[PDB]
Amino acid sequence: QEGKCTAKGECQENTSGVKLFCTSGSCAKKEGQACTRNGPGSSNSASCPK
Repeated sequence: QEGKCTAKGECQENTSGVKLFCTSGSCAKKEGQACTRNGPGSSNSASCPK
């Protein structure tokens, strides 16, 4: 549950440590927003709070 963003522009998950893309939120340098994961393995999508 929940993931934080990095300097490259992607948000990572704290359980496994995998990097993913986000729709309707923006992952461009944050490091402490709490972005949630949707569709692991096949999709790699996330919803961030704006």
